[PDB]
Amino acid sequence: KDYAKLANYDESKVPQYTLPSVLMCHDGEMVQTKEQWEQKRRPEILNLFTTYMFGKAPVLKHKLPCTVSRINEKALNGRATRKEITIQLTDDPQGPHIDLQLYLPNHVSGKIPVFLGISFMPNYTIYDDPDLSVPSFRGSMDKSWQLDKILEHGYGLATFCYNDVDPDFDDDFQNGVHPYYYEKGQNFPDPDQWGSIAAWAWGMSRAMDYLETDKKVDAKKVAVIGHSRLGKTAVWAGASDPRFALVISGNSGCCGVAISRRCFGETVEAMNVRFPHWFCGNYKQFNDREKYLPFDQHELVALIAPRPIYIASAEEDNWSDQKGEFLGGKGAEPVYALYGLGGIGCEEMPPVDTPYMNGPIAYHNRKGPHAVLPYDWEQFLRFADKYFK
Amino acid sequence: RKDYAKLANYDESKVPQYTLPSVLMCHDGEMVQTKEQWEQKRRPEILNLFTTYMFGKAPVLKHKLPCTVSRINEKALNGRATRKEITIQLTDDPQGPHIDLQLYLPNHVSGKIPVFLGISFMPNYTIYDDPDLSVSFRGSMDKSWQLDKILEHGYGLATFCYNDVDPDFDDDFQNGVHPYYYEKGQNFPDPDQWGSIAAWAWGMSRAMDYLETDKKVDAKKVAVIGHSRLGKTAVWAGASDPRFALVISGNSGCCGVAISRRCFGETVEAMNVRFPHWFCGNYKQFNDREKYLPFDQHELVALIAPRPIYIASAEEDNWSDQKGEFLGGKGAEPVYALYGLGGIGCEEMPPVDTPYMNGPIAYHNRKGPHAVLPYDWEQFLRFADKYFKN
Ligand SMILES: O=C(O)[C@H]1O[C@H](O)[C@H](O)[C@@H](O)[C@@H]1O
Ligand SMILES: O=C(O)[C@H]1O[C@H](O)[C@H](O)[C@@H](O)[C@@H]1O
Ligand SMILES: [Cl-]
Ligand SMILES: [Cl-]
Ligand SMILES: [Cl-]
Ligand SMILES: [Cl-]
Ligand SMILES: [Cl-]
Ligand SMILES: [Cl-]
Ligand SMILES: [Cl-]
Repeated sequence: KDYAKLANYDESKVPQYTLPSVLMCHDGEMVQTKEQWEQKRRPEILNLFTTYMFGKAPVLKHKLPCTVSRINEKALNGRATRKEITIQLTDDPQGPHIDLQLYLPNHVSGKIPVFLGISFMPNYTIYDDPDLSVPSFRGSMDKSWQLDKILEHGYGLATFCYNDVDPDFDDDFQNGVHPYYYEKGQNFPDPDQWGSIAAWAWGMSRAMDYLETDKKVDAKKVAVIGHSRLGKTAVWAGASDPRFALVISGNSGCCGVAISRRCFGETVEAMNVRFPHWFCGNYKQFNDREKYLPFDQHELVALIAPRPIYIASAEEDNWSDQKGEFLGGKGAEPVYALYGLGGIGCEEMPPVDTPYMNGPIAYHNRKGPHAVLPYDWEQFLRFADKYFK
Repeated sequence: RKDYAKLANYDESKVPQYTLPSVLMCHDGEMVQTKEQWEQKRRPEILNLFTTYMFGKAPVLKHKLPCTVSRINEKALNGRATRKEITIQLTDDPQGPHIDLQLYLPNHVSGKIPVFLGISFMPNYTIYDDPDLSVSFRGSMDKSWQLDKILEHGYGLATFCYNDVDPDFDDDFQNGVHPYYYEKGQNFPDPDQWGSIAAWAWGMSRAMDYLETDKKVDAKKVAVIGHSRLGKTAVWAGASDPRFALVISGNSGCCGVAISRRCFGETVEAMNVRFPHWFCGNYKQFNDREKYLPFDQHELVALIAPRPIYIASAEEDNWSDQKGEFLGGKGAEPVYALYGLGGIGCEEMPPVDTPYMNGPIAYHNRKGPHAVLPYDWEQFLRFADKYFKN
């Protein structure tokens, strides 16, 4: 079945919908204080997303082993320190691990704020760093990481390849991390248990377990960032792991920050049928049934509150539903207001190349294609400066 | 809306290879060898799976609902029967939905009386051509209920129309009992809460709550029976309410007793797309994903063990998957064995008009159309006699 021919790109044809009320508890009590949000409502909304969309991840009692496998304090011609960190994902030392690559700027005062990116490609793609070689070449993804801009801001960048945690293909979860956490008599995750995206976002929490033990890293200023499917991951990492200080959604779109009820471009059915491994088994009940979601994506952004989040759209990325991305941001504003924080700063989706970033929810829709571009990183750094300086 | 009946496989050679989820294997890998392990560990796991992922949780009451005996005719059918109408209030609202239960008990019978509790497609007047009732038309469904045959066996019949509990149409659960059991911040069942079949089945449990207070009824000898969507319902009533002594599945088929993984005739997707109100939210995840079901329908029959179940198929009803219905029964035999009970008594699906009812699981596949006919009732009463008499 082709989902591209079924996509609506006509704003006039978007159906009627009502967002589920972010401030009304299941039992009817209206949240009017941050105390009511923190102690009652937020727990209900986290449980819905964990059970019905992303799936439960293993809850570890103790950290998994990490070893620093190589440091170069003089990387990039002395400008940076590069560390390679191996992060076990199981209590078997021959089981899957993350190869974490961390760049810290040399000669800045104070602990270093770090962007924890998750990447489509191996760590050697992040920068033409001559101390690395490639057995899809060295520095190939420089453009979507902008290491030089990050260093110039006094910030670090830690990345790993998501294929370390779970290969991005539908194999009935017999590769990657999943089979290590099955019970005896279990060949498959329960309907409420992690798919690929929850595994990747859990990966980012194992990366954070390392980063908070790093002397030069400010563990209170670790941002999470990803593009597209790794944008959906970064928002879930941010929502599920409140240690992260700032969330960057790069074109996260459908089942990221975009309102599902709009059914614009990609839909829940297009997503779950083309990528059956991404979300938990339970999520497949919402195929063609966005009406019956017990949440929408504005409540996922609400889980970030009061921490900042940057929503980035691309003007050509109609599949992502740029307007629905903005509206996922807008729908979270009532929760930020509990903390006496303002909103995006406008009522209508703003024009192209016009960032709003003076509130705790930042948004821009930029010219050109589905990507992370230098222009995006310009805006993310400017936003991050407001919190990290 | 795709015409699924056009697209369905009814060719036995094209049934996919599949493995049935093991009924005896607990989630943690422990195998059941004893009835004690079944009752204490495994049965509860399976019941929770079906309640969470297929039918949905129903309200649990702290007290029996209000009811009144509205009418009593101790001289019904020219003195052959006592007829009572019992109005059962399903909610806190007395202007809300009620079960209007009709109970026929044979006169001239001494003991407490065994009772078939049926759920019907149509109102009480359709059950029998009873001359003291008024308007399809009076006794239009007589052939599906055979009250004369039930009374002849010294058994009684209790029925109510399923529309009484929840209307059978997709109105987003804003009518029937559903909206009365919403929290103040809720406009729709949670994904793990009852759809229509679980409400209908809960309706039968409220009927049983009245029946057990009626001094003429033998509360230990109440059979549940339904046909097609009400067969699905009767099997769930029997699995979820252990008070029922005997379960009759009339052509219950897909998401009834038939094996889902055969993907033969009706499929999970055809079911949930055409009848989105029937099963809970969660069950929609299994649309075209039968291999990912954490169970199959042999485990639902297993929830009746050790109590008897009659599985009835029709020769023309290929939509229901008659061999799948046979194999659901076959698949539960390992659980009945823990109780030292036989199986159906044949290994492969028997030919038409060939009943097997010497085990705790009975089966026939009768000639003719999707229905309940006098033939079926003849077999059902012969089976009931084995348990309700000596
Ligand atoms: O990860 C990506 O690049 C994108 O892949 C597909 O286009 C998918 O439908 C999108 O949801 C996703 O954002
Ligand atoms: O209730 C009935 O008569 C039947 O109606 C339809 O055929 C439905 O698809 C069947 O599953 C059901 O058993
Ligand atoms: Cl809606
Ligand atoms: Cl888990
Ligand atoms: Cl490991
Ligand atoms: Cl799944
Ligand atoms: Cl009927
Ligand atoms: Cl009648
Ligand atoms: Cl026996």
